[PDB]
Amino acid sequence: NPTRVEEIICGLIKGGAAKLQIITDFDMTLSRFSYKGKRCPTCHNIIDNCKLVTDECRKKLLQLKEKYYAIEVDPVLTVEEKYPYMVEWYTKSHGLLVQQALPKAKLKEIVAESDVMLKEGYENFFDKLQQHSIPVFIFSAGIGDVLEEVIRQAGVYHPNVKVVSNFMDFDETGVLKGFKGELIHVFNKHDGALRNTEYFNQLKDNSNIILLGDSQGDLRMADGVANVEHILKIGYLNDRVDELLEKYMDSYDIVLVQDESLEVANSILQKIL
Ligand code: BEF
Ligand SMILES: [Mg+2]
Repeated sequence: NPTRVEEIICGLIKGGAAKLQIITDFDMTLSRFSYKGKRCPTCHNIIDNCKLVTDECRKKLLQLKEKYYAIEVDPVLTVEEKYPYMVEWYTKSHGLLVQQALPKAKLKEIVAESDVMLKEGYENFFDKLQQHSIPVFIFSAGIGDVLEEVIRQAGVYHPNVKVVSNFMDFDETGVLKGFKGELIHVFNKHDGALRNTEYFNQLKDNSNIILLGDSQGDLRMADGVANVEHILKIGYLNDRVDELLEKYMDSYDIVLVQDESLEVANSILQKIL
């Protein structure tokens, strides 16, 4: 546990900004799980709960949620048995969203009036990384158009930041018809990582990596990195804590239980940069 974590961080310190890159999840990793006693929304929830979606549709999304979430957290099932149900889940949700006919124009309003919140310390996080031109690869199974507007309106969509997620596909009217590329969901981030080899091949020298996640599946996000000399994995354990603590402890290097800040990441960066 602790000696190894320190030997990784020392590796990171020695390499400095010159060798560093960040790979990180968005939902519940950069954004908060809860705030002042209320649950906070995922990207998908921002759209689910906004003015441009009817109640009957919001009912149907909740019916899906409790059908498929129950299957997702099901302990008995191996992750490959769950894999099709997850694929089925994301398709129907987007299917329901596509029928609502979301205007691209409205997205900035929806995010503006949402309950979304980035973790405490995010300004320091993004600004320090921008200052030293550290590449940031945000890799999310949410909605790209939503995510982008959150960090844009927060003032931290700097030029070093790359976003890979499920992006919306609009018609000639600017009305949503579907989603682009191949679906990114909770269990298949290994595939997306290898698909972005073009990006990582340009950062061969950046052999020091910090990976921030909140699910088990986020552990695969560095499978496309060209050269790995040192990698540190910081994991936010926000929910299902008693069930998953042992397991997170055995796979992430630093486990932060119900921690709504980035101050551990920030403190480590202060040392490296
Ligand atoms: F954005 Be991650 F997929 F939660
Ligand atoms: Mg997440």
